[PDB]
Amino acid sequence: HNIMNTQLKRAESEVAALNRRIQLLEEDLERSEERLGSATAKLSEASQAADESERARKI
Amino acid sequence: TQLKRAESEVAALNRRIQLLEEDLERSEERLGSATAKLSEASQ
Repeated sequence: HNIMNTQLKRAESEVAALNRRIQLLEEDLERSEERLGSATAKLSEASQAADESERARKI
Repeated sequence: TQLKRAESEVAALNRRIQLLEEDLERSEERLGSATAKLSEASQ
C-alpha cells in the first residue's frame, strides 16, 4: 500500500537528479571561467606584443 | 600568428560558458517548479 508514496519518491529523485545536474554544470562553468581568465590574459599579452612590434616597424 | 589561436580559444570558451549558463538557467526553473510542486504535495 505504498503506491501513493512512490509518487513523492519519484518526484524526490527528479529533484535530486536536477540538483546533481546543476552542481555538475556549475563545476564546468567554474573551470571554464578559470580558463577564460587564463585565455583573456594571454590574448592581451599577445595583442600587446603584436601592437608594440608593428608600431616599431616604421620608416 | 599566435594571436589567431588566442582569439579562437577565447571565443570557444565564451561559447561554452554561454551554452552552460543556458542549461543552468533552464535547469533552475525546472528545479524551482519541481520543489514548489513537491512541497505542495506534502503536509
